[PDB]
Amino acid sequence: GPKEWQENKSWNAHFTEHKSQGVVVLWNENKQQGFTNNLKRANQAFLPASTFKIPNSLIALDLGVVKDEHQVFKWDGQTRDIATWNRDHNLITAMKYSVVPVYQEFARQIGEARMSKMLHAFDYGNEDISGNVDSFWLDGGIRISATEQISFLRKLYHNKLHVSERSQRIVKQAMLTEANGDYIIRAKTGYDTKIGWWVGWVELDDNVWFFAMNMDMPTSDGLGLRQAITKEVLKQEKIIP
Amino acid sequence: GPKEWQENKSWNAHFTEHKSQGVVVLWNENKQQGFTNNLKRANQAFLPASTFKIPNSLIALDLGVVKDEHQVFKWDGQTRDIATWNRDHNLITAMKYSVVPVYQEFARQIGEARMSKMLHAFDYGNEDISGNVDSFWLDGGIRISATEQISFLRKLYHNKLHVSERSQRIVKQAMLTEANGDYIIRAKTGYDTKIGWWVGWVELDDNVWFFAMNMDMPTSDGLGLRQAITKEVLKQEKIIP
Ligand SMILES: *C(=O)N1C[C@H](NOS(=O)(=O)O)CC[C@H]1C(=O)NOCCN
Ligand SMILES: *C(=O)N1C[C@H](NOS(=O)(=O)O)CC[C@H]1C(=O)NOCCN
Ligand SMILES: [Cl-]
Repeated sequence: GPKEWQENKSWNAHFTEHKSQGVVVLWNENKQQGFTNNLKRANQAFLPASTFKIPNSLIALDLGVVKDEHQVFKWDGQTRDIATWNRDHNLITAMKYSVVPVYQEFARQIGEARMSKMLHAFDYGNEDISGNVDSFWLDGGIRISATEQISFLRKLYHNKLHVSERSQRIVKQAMLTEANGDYIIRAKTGYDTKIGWWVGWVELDDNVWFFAMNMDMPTSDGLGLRQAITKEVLKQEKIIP
Repeated sequence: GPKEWQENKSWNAHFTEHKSQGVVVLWNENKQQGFTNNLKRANQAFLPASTFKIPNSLIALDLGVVKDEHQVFKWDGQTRDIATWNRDHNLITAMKYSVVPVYQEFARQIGEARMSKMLHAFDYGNEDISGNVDSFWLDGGIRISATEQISFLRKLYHNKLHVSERSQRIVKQAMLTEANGDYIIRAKTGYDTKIGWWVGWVELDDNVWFFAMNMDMPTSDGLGLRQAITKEVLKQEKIIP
């Protein structure tokens, strides 16, 4: 019988091109088949870093910590290194600019008990929030693999997570990254100072391709490689032109 | 003091460069102020043509004629002149490719009594569904002006139409046309063999600009001018780069 998961090591060329190493995992929804350049790493667990703003957003919305995507979270007045963080934000722009202090406030409002209960209900990674309530996704005990990111994202796409359909629709709106006549990308980046992530999906007219990639990332100088390498794989597989 | 609507006739150069005649109407949501090259034409009511797939979609969803944006509507097997129509579609692709026969089926299932009641509730144009329930927006009595399109779109943007929030969120998803790091466009085209339309809005980080344009369109050869002329205006006003 056909294989649910297939390894394609030719994608390693896209990583070694940049003296890098990592994994891309693709899932073809229509075919119910997955593809990766590294089966082992596809299933190894890493800190989610800023990809955690997907579940964090869902929980904050479902609990009413965030009322809607227009509610303004005012800048606290502390000038931070990332200039786009030094202003007021809403859910859309806080996702787009990956505004850590806004999401730390969400996590504090959610609190440990409800955060843990929600991650258990989401079957999210190892479901472990050990560490600080407002930083465990960057320096605490939670871990998730690329294949587990895909599992979670497929549930979100199909409105199957254990939060309201409304919360799921709002977060999918906030994940919008790129759209044109050929495809729509909904995704989220992350970086934990050692590993970079890009997770999300590509919507086509008659199919959707889920993706989760992580790569060794010793400095922020190479962060654009997260999208660049993933797009080289998508182009090789004829998913985008 | 300042006026709700200001006339900026310099935009006429974008129509005359293409030997065209028409109107662009913009509404700055933050400032609660509008701008147009021709206030009279901005208030002239025309057949909506395919821009009617916005309210049609909302009504079909709210009544359960369309269950969700993934439900497949099978091709009826009749080969029509637009090749993209001769295939199965869902709500997303039916809007993207402006698939009239799919929307005619929605309209028949809605039926005239519910269609009329819902257009009255929407305050949509002249609310007149005279003609066939499955063609009145193409050859019947309904008429809507560019400023009336903006009024309708503003209600949709704010979830203020008299249908569920879910229906409004799904339709706004289906209107997605373009997105990048600078802007998001949600919009719908139309053409009635005499005039072409483009209506929708541009989402920025900290503002929304609604737009409605129509132009004289003797042949289908110049249909790309609907978006090109609008974008020239958006560029002149520094809304998009
Ligand atoms: C999350 O992964 N973040 C926040 C921000 N996101 O940028 S993105 O990775 O491009 O989405 C910057 C990187 C990362 C951090 O939190 N970096 O700070 C690490 C030390 N506090
Ligand atoms: C509506 O305006 N339509 C449907 C389709 N839309 O193309 S768009 O202008 O690019 O949105 C083709 C043009 C127009 C029609 O005239 N078609 O409706 C009659 C077909 N039964
Ligand atoms: Cl969207």
